[PDB]
Parts: sequence; structure tokens; C-alpha cells
Amino acid sequence: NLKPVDAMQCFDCHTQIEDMHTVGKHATVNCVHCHDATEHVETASSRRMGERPVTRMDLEACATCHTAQFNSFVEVRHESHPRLEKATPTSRSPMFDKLIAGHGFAFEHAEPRSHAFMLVDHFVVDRAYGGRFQFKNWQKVTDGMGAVRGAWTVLTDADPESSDQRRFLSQTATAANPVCLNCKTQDHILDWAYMGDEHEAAKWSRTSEVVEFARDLNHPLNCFMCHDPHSAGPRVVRDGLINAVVDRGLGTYPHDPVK
Amino acid sequence: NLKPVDAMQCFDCHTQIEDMHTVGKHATVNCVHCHDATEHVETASSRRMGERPVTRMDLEACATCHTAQFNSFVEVRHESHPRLEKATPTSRSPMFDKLIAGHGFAFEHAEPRSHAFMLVDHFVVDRAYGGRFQFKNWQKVTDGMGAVRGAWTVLTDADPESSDQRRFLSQTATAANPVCLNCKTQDHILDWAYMGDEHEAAKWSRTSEVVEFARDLNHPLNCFMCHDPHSAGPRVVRDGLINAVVDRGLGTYPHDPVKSEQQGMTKVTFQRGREDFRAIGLLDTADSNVMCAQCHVEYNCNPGYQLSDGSRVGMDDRRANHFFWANVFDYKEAAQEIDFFDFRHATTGAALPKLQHPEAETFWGSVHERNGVACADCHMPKVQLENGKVYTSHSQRTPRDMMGQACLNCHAEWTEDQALYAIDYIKNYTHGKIVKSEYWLAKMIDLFPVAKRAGVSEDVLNQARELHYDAHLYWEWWTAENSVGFHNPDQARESLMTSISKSKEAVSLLNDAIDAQVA
Amino acid sequence: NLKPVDAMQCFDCHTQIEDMHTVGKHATVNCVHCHDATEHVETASSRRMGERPVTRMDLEACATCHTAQFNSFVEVRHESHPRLEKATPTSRSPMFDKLIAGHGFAFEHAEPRSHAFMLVDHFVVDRAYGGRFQFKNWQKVTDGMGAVRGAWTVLTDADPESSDQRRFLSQTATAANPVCLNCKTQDHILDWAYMGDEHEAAKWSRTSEVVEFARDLNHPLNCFMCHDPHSAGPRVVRDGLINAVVDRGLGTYPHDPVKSEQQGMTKVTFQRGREDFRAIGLLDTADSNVMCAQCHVEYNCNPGYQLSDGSRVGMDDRRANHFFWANVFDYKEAAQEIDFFDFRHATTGAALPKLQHPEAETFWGSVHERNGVACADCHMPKVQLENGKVYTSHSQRTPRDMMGQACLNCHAEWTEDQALYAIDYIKNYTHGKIVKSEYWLAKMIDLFPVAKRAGVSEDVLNQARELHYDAHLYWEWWTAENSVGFHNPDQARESLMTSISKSKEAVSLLNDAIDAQVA
Ligand code: HEC
Ligand code: HEC
Ligand code: HEC
Ligand code: HEC
Ligand code: HEC
Ligand code: HEC
Ligand code: HEC
Ligand code: HEC
Ligand code: HEC
Ligand code: HEC
Ligand code: HEC
Ligand code: HEC
Ligand code: HEC
Ligand code: HEC
Ligand SMILES: O=N[O-]
Ligand SMILES: O=N[O-]
Ligand SMILES: [Ca+2]
Ligand SMILES: [Ca+2]
Ligand SMILES: [Ca+2]
Ligand SMILES: [Ca+2]
Ligand SMILES: [Ca+2]
Ligand code: NA
Repeated sequence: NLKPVDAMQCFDCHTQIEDMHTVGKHATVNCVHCHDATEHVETASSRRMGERPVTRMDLEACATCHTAQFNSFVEVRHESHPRLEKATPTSRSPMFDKLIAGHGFAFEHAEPRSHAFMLVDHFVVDRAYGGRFQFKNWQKVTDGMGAVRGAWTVLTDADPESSDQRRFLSQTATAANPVCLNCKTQDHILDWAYMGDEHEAAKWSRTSEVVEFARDLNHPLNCFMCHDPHSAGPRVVRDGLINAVVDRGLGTYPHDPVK
Repeated sequence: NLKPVDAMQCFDCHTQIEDMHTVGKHATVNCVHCHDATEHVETASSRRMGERPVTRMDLEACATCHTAQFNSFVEVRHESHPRLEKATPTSRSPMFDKLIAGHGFAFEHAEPRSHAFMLVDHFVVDRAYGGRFQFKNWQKVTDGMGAVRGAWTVLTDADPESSDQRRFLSQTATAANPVCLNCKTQDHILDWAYMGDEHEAAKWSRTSEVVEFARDLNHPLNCFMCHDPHSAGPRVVRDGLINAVVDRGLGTYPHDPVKSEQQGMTKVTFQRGREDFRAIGLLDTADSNVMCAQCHVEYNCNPGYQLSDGSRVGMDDRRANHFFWANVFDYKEAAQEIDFFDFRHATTGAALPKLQHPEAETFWGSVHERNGVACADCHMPKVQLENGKVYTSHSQRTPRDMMGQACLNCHAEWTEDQALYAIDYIKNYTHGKIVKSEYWLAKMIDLFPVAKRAGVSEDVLNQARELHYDAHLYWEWWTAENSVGFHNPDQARESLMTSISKSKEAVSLLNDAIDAQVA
Repeated sequence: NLKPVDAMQCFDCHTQIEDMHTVGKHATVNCVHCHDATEHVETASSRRMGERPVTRMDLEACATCHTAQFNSFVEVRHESHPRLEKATPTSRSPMFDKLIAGHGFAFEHAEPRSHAFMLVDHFVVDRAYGGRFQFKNWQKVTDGMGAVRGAWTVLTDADPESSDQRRFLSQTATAANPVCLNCKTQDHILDWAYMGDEHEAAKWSRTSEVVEFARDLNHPLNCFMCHDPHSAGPRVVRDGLINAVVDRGLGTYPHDPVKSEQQGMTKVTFQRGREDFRAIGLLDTADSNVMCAQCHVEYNCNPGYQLSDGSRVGMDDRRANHFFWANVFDYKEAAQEIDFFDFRHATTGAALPKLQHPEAETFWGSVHERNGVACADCHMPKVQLENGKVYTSHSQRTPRDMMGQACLNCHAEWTEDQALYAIDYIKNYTHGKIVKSEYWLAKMIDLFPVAKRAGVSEDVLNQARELHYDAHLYWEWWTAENSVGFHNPDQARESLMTSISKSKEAVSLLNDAIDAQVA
């Protein structure tokens, strides 16, 4: 059973968090729901992290108090046809192969399906990782809950001993790169500097070995991508969006300054 | 927005709560979710309450973090026909008026409907408060969420300026008393001493003015009736049940000492000053049989009379709040044990028991109960989801609505139609015997005036009255009990055959006696 | 093909029709659609009819230009169970035979079915014509369009050679009389003087031989019963209703003089020679409450007896065609006003009223009626079409078949299931009280033979008989009325509780009196 920690102790060093957490609708939600910080508290200073606390990125961290939202999220819409190639006469772009020739999407571009599968679909699509990653078998394609629990619970890696992008299957491509993952997961939110710029504090960046990065990532569309875990208030986390709206001053509605 | 309080400061004076809260699955749930204790904390000592802190009893206090359970609970089953009188040819007891004559249930006894409505239905039924309380208008009958938000949001009081029980409509009764409310709400959980005994710290007791008590209550079937708010662990709160199981040593399963020990109850008492005040029963396991038995039992919750001498047993008597905790074949002995009956039949003059929905005591010893099946398995099963986090449905309803989860997962050999057919075979058979039992009770009853007027002796009439007690018990158990025999078909069959046997015996006695007077 | 006639020539002698026809929405509809007047025109003067012109009464006269209304009208609702006897445990009045004993309804009283069948059902019911008229075979019962085409297309007469009312089957009665037909057809609209009084120009009257009258009638619920054929404007034609509203000054809404003035009726009389003959009631608005009240009312349409002295009141008396136009609580006074009762109970000897389907008088004062809702809003709503010309459904049936239009457009807060649930709550509750009312009436009734045979005094029996009148009225209103309380739930509840109160009073009176004689 979870045991609450003294948030005041955290707040001594985490003023930003204090300001957000104490005011919003998660003011009663103890840190222990998402962080295991005991060794961190023992070793940190005001300015140095010490041992890194564990932070839960799994969506089930939110599901214990928000089961309805979680269950609604992970539902699979079976009517949303899976792995359905767009470059066919009965889909969106009958002449796509001729028109896109020269681009990696020629190797495969399926219609989207339910959000639960976003990370696993990114990993297994033929254009992404040379066919390196596959569902463990063809039954696993149904398993939205499983994918949500973690990509690596339902996928395999053709060669755990190498980290290079290469073709394992002939008609694949290796288009995936670290930036892609920012629209599939935010498991890396504490390990990726704004925009993926090189940064001494970031394990991952735009120039990382994407196969290594992939193996560190588990969950699709984290609940906290739209909801600050501390304030519970609405937000975005995606760097590129913040860059457009704020850094470049274009606004949330570039056509409408008032809105 | 809620602001958390320093629970550790609370715990300097609340070690009992500390020991429950810090250990269970609510250790991280701050007191502010359910208590407003700011002025309390300013004024209390460890030996003096100071200002009374506010405790939330509303179900929404739990819905914030447990919406799926809340929403499943408050769902209205529209197919559970509302305000459907049982004393009609198409319901449970076609001859109920004749058989129950002299009891308040003659004024109205509807079939149960969804749990959301339990407190409002208790308030508005014609037998309870003389028609004092009514829905604000006939539209409000649909409003289960409103009822849950609070009774007084959907009801009116015909006379806010008086608090006496009286008839506002001609064909009503005023049977409600404070004990009733314990099976409708536990909003009064901090204001009611164990068993409703008089107590210095209790605002309400068995002897309170029930109309006044009613006005202070709002919510049905509080979530905390089955779940301790501090530990989150399984419990009961109903005093009568704790009294039977623990105080009287009967156990959770009177017919099975082993199961009673494995699935037991620990009585926990809370004091006011130095005196015991209230109690709960912590369960060894999340045992729905015992949770549901807080209400779905045969009970006293009313005044009555002594079998020994006919004298009145009033609400002030402990016997007015009593769980018999006895199966049908042990009930008469149980009632003799406390020297109690409910009413005298208006026609026969027999002292009779009034039975109420003895599901728990009926389920004992049944094939399902012996196989470790519990109420929740059929009536509030786990939800089955293609993709999702499992939770327990809190929509307590007939398994017909969820047969896959309620029956067919266990009965792999059956289709849904086969399972339904098996239920219907029992219910159909049981109902036939209920109807026959009523036919023979009615036949006996109708002979009483004839016998009396023919000059049949009191000795003979009393012999017949003794038969009536048994004929009644062995019948009414089954019109009271909601499964129409499904919970225990062999017991229903034996009981109903016994009723008929007793009635037949009385019919013969009376007919022979009348004929002798003629002759 | 129809050839139009010169209507202007008609109008040289028919100024009354001219003034209606030239102004309304049938100004362009030539007389030839409904009248064959060729020989009439050849032989008439303004003061002498000459040859009688033929007037079409068949509904197809209107269907030619109004097929959608016609087709909606003639639709058969198969879910409205046919020939379903009310005196059964699963219908409206489980104890009707005991309670109604002495009245002709004991021979048969079925639930209503679709309007198409009203005339044929009137003809073939066991209580009406001694079994004289029957469907040609049991297949014809389905044939609503055939019934509308004409009764005698689907029925047979057991003896075309006699015209007396007699029993052809053993367990029938001969209650039918000419007044009945006015709520089944208006084929006789030109052959029947106002109120069915004797009149030189009337072929038919209250005193006619009903079998002869029957043979001349064909069509049910003529379209012109609600719509003047000449102006197309809203009206009533039923004499009894015009008599209550206008002649007796009661108004269209007796309980609301303002609404009565806004939604009133103008009596228009038509003469034969110099004498008033027939009348219609032109409505200020297309008010379905009053249109439907042509038939869905409590009425006299039968002989009976005087309350004052017990003497016979025959069909020749004006009282044999009477709309009481009174709610349940005003009815007894209304009946005293005309010094009338229907029958003496076969067991109790009490003078009793016979009540019939008082929907109009029940709906008065109800929440819906007070909010300006009318029968048509729930029972014949406008059709909702994704693309099309709106028209009014003429299929008068339960709103359960069209809940979106009948209820949910107004009750936006409800789903269909919620709305149905609200209806069922009322009906279930009301039915329970009907059943209880019957239980207590039956209990009283059964004491009469016992009391009589015990030598209870006539004074006491008469006191009980006076109670019986009231106990009966306050019960039977609700088995007669078709909504099972929905049209006015609070009134139903008060009435039924009153019935029970009265029966209980009589039961006590009689039991005490019997016991005194013994003891
Ligand atoms: C220990 C229970 C608990 C946990 C764990 C939890 N929440 Fe909450 N959350 C709450 C409570 C309590 C509220 C306030 C409910 C209310 O008052 O409406 C809330 C409110 C919210 C709101 C509404 C905020 C607003 O301003 O309207 C959002 C969004 C939310 N939580 C998201 C999340 C996310 C995403 C997670 C996982 C990172 C999470 N919660 C985890 C308890 C919890
Ligand atoms: C008589 C048993 C049986 C039958 C019938 C059956 N399956 Fe299977 N199926 C299996 C087994 C065993 C596996 C392998 C399970 C494993 O090893 O993980 C499997 C595997 C599969 C796979 C994965 C194949 C792959 O290449 O990885 C799919 C998809 C599947 N089944 C679908 C179906 C479908 C759809 C049907 C009905 C048309 C069907 N199965 C009928 C037993 C069966
Ligand atoms: C700006 C956010 C964003 C980025 C970055 C991103 N995607 Fe996507 N991706 C989406 C969205 C939104 C969809 C669903 C809509 C669609 O497919 O049109 C999607 C769908 C997909 C799918 C499922 C449909 C398909 O095309 O087969 C795959 C696979 C995928 N992305 C792979 C990738 C790869 C590989 C990269 C990096 C080269 C990438 N994504 C980068 C937003 C993103
Ligand atoms: C200085 C000691 C003290 C402190 C600190 C304290 N309490 Fe209490 N509390 C009491 C006493 C004494 C009573 C009354 C016990 C009795 O009836 O004998 C009481 C009673 C209560 C009750 C029951 C009231 C009732 O209706 O009977 C609640 C609930 C409660 N406290 C909550 C809290 C909360 C929550 C906190 C921390 C926010 C808190 N208390 C802090 C002393 C304290
Ligand atoms: C601030 C959020 C919150 C509030 C408010 C809340 N709960 Fe909980 N509850 C939790 C959390 C967190 C858990 C543990 C979830 C887990 O880890 O499985 C829990 C667990 C439970 C359990 C499971 C306990 C067990 O031992 O299996 C029950 C039952 C429960 N809560 C009932 C309630 C009741 C009843 C209320 C209202 C009196 C309530 N909760 C209010 C957050 C809350
Ligand atoms: C031991 C718990 C318990 C007590 C005490 C209790 N009830 Fe109930 N009551 C129930 C249960 C369980 C049901 C649902 C099952 C049923 O109606 O058979 C119910 C149903 C009802 C209903 C709805 C059905 C009906 O009979 O119309 C009403 C009204 C009601 N009770 C009124 C009362 C009154 C009045 C009292 C006190 C005289 C009372 N209850 C005391 C357990 C209880
Ligand atoms: C009549 C007793 C009873 C009532 C009242 C009750 N529950 Fe439960 N609750 C149960 C049972 C039984 C379980 C399942 C226990 C098991 O099988 O482990 C349960 C389980 C739970 C759980 C654990 C997670 C799950 O779904 O299994 C939570 C949280 C919970 N209930 C919340 C609530 C809420 C919130 C309310 C008020 C809306 C409520 N309960 C009222 C009996 C009850
Ligand atoms: C093995 C499955 C099973 C168990 C366990 C079970 N019931 Fe039932 N119960 C039924 C069935 C079947 C019915 C009849 C439902 C029907 O015909 O729709 C029923 C009927 C009921 C009803 C009336 C429901 C209705 O809408 O007519 C109530 C109340 C009830 N049970 C309570 C309980 C209680 C309380 C327990 C535990 C003491 C219990 N049941 C255990 C199967 C079960
Ligand atoms: C030759 C065609 C024709 C015949 C036959 C006919 N109608 Fe009409 N009716 C009309 C026309 C045209 C209107 C006016 C349509 C409009 O302009 O709205 C009308 C309008 C009506 C209206 C609407 C009146 C109003 O004021 O709103 C009613 C009601 C009506 N007719 C009833 C009948 C009845 C009843 C019959 C049979 C006795 C009948 N009609 C026969 C053509 C006909
Ligand atoms: C094999 C041919 C056949 C079968 C099958 C059949 N019928 Fe008939 N039915 C007839 C005939 C022929 C008549 C008499 C027709 C006539 O003489 O007008 C008749 C007459 C009837 C009658 C009138 C009976 C009467 O006494 O007036 C009814 C009602 C009827 N059928 C209903 C049904 C029903 C319902 C079914 C199916 C359960 C059925 N029929 C099956 C041929 C059949
Ligand atoms: C004031 C109008 C009116 C009069 C006059 C009238 N009825 Fe009716 N009748 C109705 C209405 C309205 C219904 C449908 C509602 C109902 O049956 O409750 C009906 C229904 C019927 C039915 C079908 C249901 C049943 O009772 O079997 C028959 C048959 C019937 N009447 C026969 C008669 C007889 C015979 C007479 C004369 C003794 C008569 N009616 C006089 C209005 C009338
Ligand atoms: C019991 C009274 C009644 C009867 C009989 C009747 N109607 Fe109507 N009729 C109505 C009502 C009510 C309306 C709608 C009036 C309103 O709301 O404006 C109506 C409307 C109409 C209209 C106007 C257009 C429309 O649909 O709104 C026509 C045309 C019409 N009826 C034709 C007929 C026909 C043809 C018949 C015979 C099949 C018939 N009516 C019988 C009551 C009646
Ligand atoms: C506010 C809507 C409403 C109004 C207005 C209304 N009724 Fe009803 N009526 C109902 C409902 C609901 C029933 C019950 C139908 C059911 O349970 O299927 C009913 C039942 C009936 C029935 C029996 C129908 C059946 O098939 O059982 C008749 C006849 C009837 N009403 C006539 C009328 C008359 C005549 C008027 C105007 C004086 C009227 N109603 C006004 C709602 C209405
Ligand atoms: C034309 C609008 C309209 C129609 C159609 C309508 N209602 Fe109503 N209904 C009302 C209004 C207005 C009220 C009173 C609302 C208030 O004052 O709170 C009401 C009240 C009620 C009530 C409460 C009655 C009481 O006595 O307290 C019920 C039940 C009801 N409606 C059900 C229905 C049903 C079921 C239908 C369809 C058969 C129906 N209504 C159709 C407008 C309508
Ligand atoms: O009346 N509830 O047992
Ligand atoms: O029998 N029709 O009132
Ligand atoms: Ca899709
Ligand atoms: Ca029910
Ligand atoms: Ca009892
Ligand atoms: Ca009907
Ligand atoms: Ca009458
Ligand atoms: Na009898």
C-alpha cells in the first residue's frame, strides 16, 4: 500500500511545483502516486539532483482515481480498420505510390487506428525501423490494453544485440528518428531537452540512436500530455507546438489575435 | 479547490483512526475529502471535542476518485417496475390483503426498485409517514441521481410546522420509526448510538420523533456502509447485524463454524468521552454475503407484542431493533427466544410474525452458498472489458441483465436461454406453491368468522390460531423473500408445503368444529 | 367521374350552408363530393324538400382529398389486444363480476381497441344485442378497413326476419339502445333529432327499435364528427355534449370560465320546416379536448331508475341521453340533480351508478390540462418528417407508439425509457389502489348475505347500501377510465382512498351488526 510522503519537504526545493500543486485540483494528491523520491531526498541539494527519483509515466498512475477516463481512453474501436494501407484503390490515395515515389511513405502508410496503439504502430510500421520491431505474434494486434501497459509487453526486437537502424525485411525503410516519438509518447519528458537540442541533462536528443531511444519507451499518449500532473490544469507538453505558439509568437490561433 | 490538512496533527488525538488510515489503501487520501475540521482543530483538546467537525456523508465524496463505482451504483434500472403493489393478481402476493390484514403493509407494499431510490421510497410509501412526504411532482420519480444528491431535493413535506406522525391522506399508516432508517441511509452514523439505545452523545435513537429524524437524512446506501472510509477495507456498519454476528455469538455463517471463522467480523467500537457509542464490523474478506445482509434480512424494526402475555413491546425496547439471523425453520424458535410477535390478524385474532426480505438467511445452505458463491457474484459482478481496467459493477440488480458475467462464466455448459430457463423453472414452481399456500391460508381465514359466529369454542379457535402462526410463517417467508425460491429452491418447497399442511390442518379443525355446532 | 353541380343554385335555398361553405377552406369543394341532389333540385322549392337528396356519410368521401388522415385513422394497432375481457385477473378489474353484479356489463366488457372497429364491436359484444350480430367468421376480426367500409360488410344478423331485441346465445344481454350509436357513428346525423327526442322529421329516436336502427348504420367515427363538412372548421356533433356545454351553460371547461370563453362552442341549429331539428357545436379553436369528449365521457345512454322513489326511467325520458359533464367528486351531486341511478346491485341491493370512460372529466384540472395540453398532443400528434408536408396523425392510440412526438418534444429532460417509467409509476400505483378498492368492496359485498341472513335490520342494510353507492363510484370511475390514473394521478389517488374508506366503514358497520345478532 502507498504511504504518503511529506510534500513540504519536496516544496523546500521545488518552488515551481509548490506553486502549481498547492493551488490546483491535485493539492490533495500526494507525490507518492507518481514519484518514488526517498533516495533523491537523501542526496539532493537545492541545485543538484542527487539520485534521480523514479517518476511513473504509465497511464495507470492516473487510472486509480480516474478509471472512467482511463477506460474510455484505452477502448479499441474495432470498426477503425487496422493496418489498412492508404495506397490502395479502396482507401484514401489510390495513386499514392506513383505520387510519393522517392519518399519513405511508399513503404507503408496505413490509416490511423485507436490511440492505444500509437507507439506500437509507430514501432512496427514498415517504413520506420526496417522491420526490426514486430508484434510478438499476430494475435497481439488486438491488445490495446496491452499496448497501453507497455509496447515491449507486446512487441519483439529482431536483434537486441545491435542498435543501428537497418533493414531486417527487404521492403522496409528506416525513417524513424527521435523526433517522431514526441507524438507517440512522452515517457521521455524528463530525458529530452526542449526541441531535442543537445543538452548535458538529456539522455536523448534529435541526434540519438533511435533504436536505443525506442527501447526506453513504453506508453502511448500519456494522460499528462494534456493535463499538468501537479495542478491538474490544461496544458500541452509538445516542444514544437510551444515553439510555434510562444517562441515564434504566432499564437494559439494565428488567424485570430483576439481568440 | 480542496486544501489538504495536516493529518499528523489529527493523529495526535485520533490514534484509532491513525491505525486504520496509515495502513490501508486510503493512506494517501487526505481528511479534507470528507471532513471540515478547521474550527475543531482550533478548539479541541485530546479530551474535549471543541467545535464539532463536519463529516461528509454524501456519495459524491467518494465519486471524485471512484466515478465508475458511483456511476454504476446510481444507474436506474427502468425495467424494475416502480411503485408496483405486491397485493395484486399479477405480482408476488395475490391474496396479501386477506392474509396480512391487521398489519401496516396492507396500506402499501411495492416491489423493490433500484437502490438509488431507497430513502425516498421509504419516505413516500403509503404505510410509512401518513402521506406526509411526497415527490415534489410525479416527474421526480425517475430521478435516481437527484435522490442520491438528497431526498429533500426531490420530496416535499406536507407540514413543515409539525413533527408528529399523522395521516395526511386517508388510506395511509404511520409505521415508520427511526430503526427503519438504518437500512435506508447511514447519514446518521455519528448521531446514533449502537442499536439506537439512549445515549448522551446520540442526537437520534429508537425513541426519537421519526419525522424530525427524517428531515436530517438525505442520502441512500452510503458508500461507506460496506467500505471503511479510513482503511478502505471491507466492513459492515449496521448495528443489528453486528449484534447478531458478534454480540450474540452467532457468527457470519451460523450453519458453518468453519466459514464463520474464515470469513468473520471484528467489532470495533468508538467512544464518546469514556463511553462506548457506536460500532462497526470489519470483515476478514470482502464478503458480499455479509455486506448485503446489513439490509436484506428478516428483522424487527418496529414495536410489537409478547407471545407470552400479549403486552406491548415498544420502540424503547431493544427488541424493536433486532436481526433474527435465523433461517425459516429456526425463525419461530428465534422469535420465542425474544418473546415477540408483530401483529394480531384482523380476522383470525392469531398472533403472527411479519417477515421481511430474508435473502441472507435463505441463501444459507443453498447449493451456491455451499460452493462459496456470494450475492455480488450474481448481482454486482466484475465488469468484463475487451480493453480496460477491471472494476466491480455497483449496479445491484437481477443477473438477467448481465448473464455472461453473473452466470455463464461459471455455467459454461449453458446458453443464456438455458440459464434463464433454469431460473424460471424454480420461480414458476415456487410461485405456484406460494399461490397454493395463499389459497389454503385464505380458506382457513374465511372459516374464522363462520366458526366464531357458530359458537365454536375459544379452545378450538386458539388451536387454529396456533396453526395460523406456522401456516403464515412458512408462506410469508417466500413472498417477503425476493428470489421467488431461486436462492434456495429446496427450502422454499419444504416451507411452502409445510404452510399448506398447516392451513389444511386448521381448515379441517374449523370445518369439523363448525359442523359439530350445527350438529 | 364526378361532375360538379351549380352550388350557387343550391345556395338560393341554402343560405345557412352558403354562409359556412363560401367562407371556410372547403369553398372550392363542390357539393357533388358528398351529395347527390339531382332529383332534389328538380323537385324542391325553398319551402318544400321534394325528393330527398342523398348525403354520403362514408369516410372515403373525405379520403379522396385527405388520404393521409384517412389512412392514419384506419390503421389497426395490433398491439391493442382485442376482445380482452376486463373482468379477469390480468386485466383492469379482477373482481368486476362481483362488484358489477346486476348490471349488463357482467355479460362482457372488453378493453377498447382501435377506432376502426367501434361500430362493429358495439354490434357484436355479448352485452348489446343478445348475440344477434356476429362477425361473418373469425377472420373478419382483423379487418379494420372493411369495418370502415361498412359494418354489414363484415357482420351477419342471426335473424334478418325479426327486429326485436332478444337472446340468441344464452349468456348475452340486450343492453343496446339507439343512444349508444351516437358514440359509434353519425351516419344517422340527418335522421335523428337533437337528443333523440321524438320529432316528425326524425326516422330514429331514443325509442326506436335498436335492431332496425342498427341495420341502417355502417361507418365508424365519421370524419365529420370533428370537422364541419361545409366550412372544414372544428366542431362537435354529439347532442349530449352540446347539451351539457351550451344548453345547461356548463361551458367547455366547467372548472375554468376563462378557458371556457377562449375555447368555447357555438350551437348551430338546423330546421326541418319551421321546427328546430338537429344541432352542431362550432368550436372557437381546434380543441381536441372537446372533440374527444363527444365520446370519452361518463354518460347516460340507457334506462335506469330514480334515486328518489326507485321508479323506472325509460329511453323515452331525456335522462336516457345525458352527459353528466362532472368530475368524480361532483358526479354524485350531478346524478342527484337528475334523480337517477343505473342499477341495483344483485347482492347488496344498493342503488348504484354505472360509470363509463370518463377521460374528459378526469383530465380536467390535471397538470397537463392546466398547462394547455390536449388529448391530441399525446394521442394524435403532428407527424415529424425529415422532408415533407406536415399533417396530423389520426391514429388515436397510446403515446407509447410515438413517444418522441407525444412526450419527448415537450419533456426534453427525459429519455423515452424515463418517460415510460414515469407513466408506469402512476399506472402501477393507481392499479394497486384499484385492486385494494375492489378487495374492500368485495369484502363488504360478501357481508350482505351474511348480515341479511343473520337478521340485521333494514335500517343498517340501508346505511351500508348508502356507503356502497360511494364506495362504488370512487372505485369504478377508475376501472372505467382508460389511463389507469395517468390523466389525473392525484385525483385517482384521492378517489380510490375514498372508496376504500367507504368500504371499510361499511365492513365495520355490517360485521358489528352481524356480531350483535349472534350476541
Ligand atoms: C489519488 C487520486 C488521484 C490521482 C492519482 C490523480 N488524480 Fe486527478 N484528480 C483527483 C481529484 C480528487 C481531483 C479533483 C476532482 C474534482 O474536484 O472535480 C482531480 C482532478 C483532475 C482533473 C480535473 C482538473 C480541473 O481543473 O478541472 C484532471 C484533468 C485530472 N485530475 C487528471 C489527472 C491525471 C492526468 C492524473 C495522472 C497523471 C491524475 N489526475 C491522477 C485525484 C487524483
Ligand atoms: C482449434 C484451436 C484454434 C482454432 C479453431 C483457431 N485458432 Fe487461432 N490459434 C490457435 C493457436 C494454438 C494459436 C497459437 C497460439 C500461440 O502459440 O500463441 C493461434 C494463433 C492465431 C493467430 C496468430 C497467428 C500468427 O501467425 O501469429 C491468429 C490471428 C488467430 N489464431 C486467429 C484465429 C481465427 C481468426 C480463428 C477463427 C477463423 C482461429 N484463430 C481459430 C488455435 C486456434
Ligand atoms: C507532430 C506529431 C507527429 C510526428 C512528429 C509523428 N507523427 Fe506519426 N502520427 C501522428 C498523428 C496525428 C497520426 C494519426 C493521423 C494519421 O495517421 O494521419 C500518426 C500516425 C502514425 C502512424 C499510423 C498510420 C500510418 O502512417 O501507418 C505511424 C506508423 C506513424 N505515425 C509513424 C511515424 C513516424 C515513423 C514518425 C517519424 C518519422 C512519426 N510518425 C512522427 C503524429 C505524428
Ligand atoms: C487536540 C486533539 C484533537 C485534534 C488535533 C483533532 N481532534 Fe478530532 N476530535 C477530538 C476529540 C476529543 C473528539 C471527540 C471525541 C469524543 O467524542 O469523545 C474529536 C472528534 C472528531 C470527529 C468526530 C466528530 C463527531 O461527529 O462525533 C471527527 C470526524 C474528527 N475529530 C476529525 C478530526 C480531524 C480530521 C482532525 C485533523 C484535521 C482532528 N479531528 C484533530 C480531538 C482532536
Ligand atoms: C482522493 C481520492 C479518493 C477518495 C476521495 C476516495 N478514495 Fe477510495 N481509494 C483511493 C485510492 C488511491 C485507492 C487505492 C487504489 C489502488 O491502489 O488500488 C482507493 C481504494 C479504495 C477501495 C479499495 C480498497 C481495498 O482494500 O481494496 C475502496 C473500497 C475505496 N477506495 C472506497 C472509497 C470510498 C467508499 C470512498 C468515499 C468514502 C473513497 N474511496 C474515497 C482514492 C480515493
Ligand atoms: C434490516 C433492513 C431494513 C429495515 C430495518 C427496513 N427496511 Fe425497508 N427495505 C429493506 C430491503 C432490503 C428492501 C428491498 C427488498 C424488498 O422490498 O423486499 C426494503 C424495501 C422497502 C421499501 C420499498 C418496497 C415497499 O415495501 O414498498 C419501502 C417503502 C420500505 N422498505 C420501507 C420501510 C419501512 C417503513 C421501514 C421501518 C418500518 C423499513 N423499510 C425498514 C430493508 C429494510
Ligand atoms: C452493499 C456493499 C457496498 C456498497 C454500499 C458499496 N460497495 Fe464498493 N464494493 C463492494 C463490493 C462487494 C466490492 C468488490 C469486493 C471484491 O470482490 O473484492 C466493492 C469494490 C469497490 C471498490 C474497489 C474496486 C472495484 O471496483 O473492485 C471501490 C473503489 C468501491 N467499491 C467503491 C464504492 C463506492 C464509490 C461506493 C458508493 C457509490 C461503493 N463502493 C459502495 C460493495 C459495496
Ligand atoms: C447464484 C446467483 C445468486 C446469488 C449468489 C444471489 N442471488 Fe439474488 N437472485 C438470483 C436470481 C437468479 C434472482 C431472480 C432474478 C430474476 O428472476 O430476474 C435473484 C433475485 C434477487 C433479488 C430480486 C431481484 C429482482 O429484480 O427481482 C434480490 C433483492 C436478491 N436476489 C438479493 C440477493 C442477496 C442479498 C444475495 C446474497 C445474500 C443474493 N441475492 C445472492 C441469483 C442470485
Ligand atoms: C375535393 C377535395 C376535398 C374533399 C372531398 C374534402 N376536402 Fe377537406 N380540404 C380540401 C382542401 C383543398 C382544403 C384546404 C387545404 C388548405 O388550403 O390548407 C381542405 C381542408 C380541410 C381541413 C382543414 C380545415 C382548416 O380550417 O384548417 C379539414 C379538417 C378538412 N378539409 C376535412 C375534410 C373532411 C372531414 C372531408 C370529408 C367530409 C373533406 N375534408 C373532404 C379538400 C377536400
Ligand atoms: C392449410 C391451410 C390453412 C392453414 C395452414 C391455416 N388456415 Fe386458417 N383457415 C383456412 C381455411 C380454408 C379457413 C376457412 C376459410 C373460409 O371458409 O372462409 C380458415 C379459417 C381460419 C379462421 C376463421 C375460423 C372461424 O372459425 O371462422 C381463422 C381465425 C384462421 N383460419 C386462422 C388461422 C391461423 C392463425 C393459422 C395458423 C395457426 C391458420 N389459420 C392456418 C386455411 C388454413
Ligand atoms: C358517450 C359516448 C358513448 C356511448 C353513448 C356509448 N359508448 Fe361504448 N364506448 C365509448 C368509448 C369512448 C369507448 C372506448 C373506451 C372504453 O371502452 O373504455 C366505448 C367502447 C365500447 C365497446 C368496446 C369495449 C367493451 O366495453 O367491450 C363496446 C362493445 C361498447 N362501447 C358498447 C356500447 C353500448 C352497448 C352502448 C349503449 C349501451 C354504448 N357503447 C354507448 C363511448 C360510448
Ligand atoms: C375525433 C375528432 C377528429 C376526427 C373524427 C377526425 N379528425 Fe381530422 N383532425 C382532428 C384534429 C384534432 C386535427 C388537428 C387540428 C389542429 O391541431 O389544428 C385534425 C386535422 C385534420 C386536417 C387538417 C390537416 C392536418 O392533418 O392537420 C384534415 C384534412 C383532417 N383532420 C381530416 C380528417 C379526416 C379525412 C377524417 C376522417 C378519416 C378526420 N379528419 C377525422 C380531429 C379529428
Ligand atoms: C399529457 C399526455 C396525455 C393527454 C393530454 C391525454 N392522454 Fe390519454 N393517455 C396518456 C397516457 C400516458 C396513457 C396511458 C397509455 C399507456 O400506458 O400505453 C393514456 C391512455 C389513454 C387511453 C387508453 C389508451 C390505451 O391504449 O391504453 C385513452 C382512451 C385515452 N388516454 C384518452 C384520452 C383523452 C380522451 C384525452 C383528452 C380528454 C387524453 N387521453 C389526454 C396520455 C395522455
Ligand atoms: C405539450 C407539452 C407536454 C406534453 C406533450 C407532455 N408533457 Fe408532461 N408535462 C408538461 C408540463 C408543462 C408539466 C408540468 C411541468 C411543471 O410544472 O413542473 C408536465 C408534467 C408531467 C408529469 C408530472 C405530472 C404531475 O401530476 O406531477 C408527468 C408524469 C408527465 N408530464 C409525463 C408526460 C408524459 C409521459 C408525456 C407523453 C405521454 C407528457 N408528459 C407529455 C408538458 C408536456
Ligand atoms: O420494509 N422494508 O423491510
Ligand atoms: O360502452 N361504451 O361506453
Ligand atoms: Ca481510422
Ligand atoms: Ca424490483
Ligand atoms: Ca420481521
Ligand atoms: Ca386498448
Ligand atoms: Ca354512466
Ligand atoms: Na369468499
